[PDB]
Amino acid sequence: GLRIRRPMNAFMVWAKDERKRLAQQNPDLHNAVLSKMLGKAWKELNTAEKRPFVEEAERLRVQHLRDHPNYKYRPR
DNA sequence: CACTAGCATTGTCTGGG
DNA sequence: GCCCAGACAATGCTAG
Repeated sequence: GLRIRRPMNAFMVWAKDERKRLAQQNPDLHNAVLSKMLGKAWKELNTAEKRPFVEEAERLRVQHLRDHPNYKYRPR
């Protein structure tokens, strides 16, 4: 199989569909601009709106420990 | 034809101080 | 065990 990647955090879990939606609504905007828009929109969400994505990121974090128990993040 | 780095974001994590 | 500076998770075009 392929290399093991980091699990997605709450913002990244949410950004998957939202980036797609923004891209389709604004097909002239590059991903850098979309990212700036996504950052602001994520910050605008209230706690209740963020909750499912926060919860799903934690599930992904725990599952990553199960599927890849000896994984160690080694940046450079 | 094929590859590669860069861009931007939030949140999590690293090594070394 | 916090600080510092930064990598890297997804995305997909741009351009070399």
